[PDB]
Amino acid sequence: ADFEVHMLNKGKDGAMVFEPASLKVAPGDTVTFIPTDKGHNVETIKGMIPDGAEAFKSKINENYKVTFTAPGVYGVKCTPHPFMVGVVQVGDAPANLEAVKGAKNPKKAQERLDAALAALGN
Ligand SMILES: [Cl-]
Ligand SMILES: [Cu+2]
Repeated sequence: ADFEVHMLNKGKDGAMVFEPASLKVAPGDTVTFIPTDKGHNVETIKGMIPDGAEAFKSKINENYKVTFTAPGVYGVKCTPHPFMVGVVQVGDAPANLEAVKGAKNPKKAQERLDAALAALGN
């Protein structure tokens, strides 16, 4: 299956956001990150992806597609916007949950990550 995540200045969930900011996918599914507004990108957060997964980074304004196969949670961020974060999860019972959950990001960013993990049923 293929999914889209849009990058927005303001969305359903607030300002500088990925929409949706949480997505549960099956191994082999893809996500394309699509700028709806100018000035955003996506990159994996250091330490916040599964073993077996590769880090990634897009260019500002780039439509950027990633295939997710390794099970677990994937923390993503937009480089210029400190609170603009999200989580993609592959499968159930992610093994690296604490890499995201126990992290020490700015409160607004961390709340967004934590709410994403909670919405994913963790
Ligand atoms: Cl593009
Ligand atoms: Cu952004």
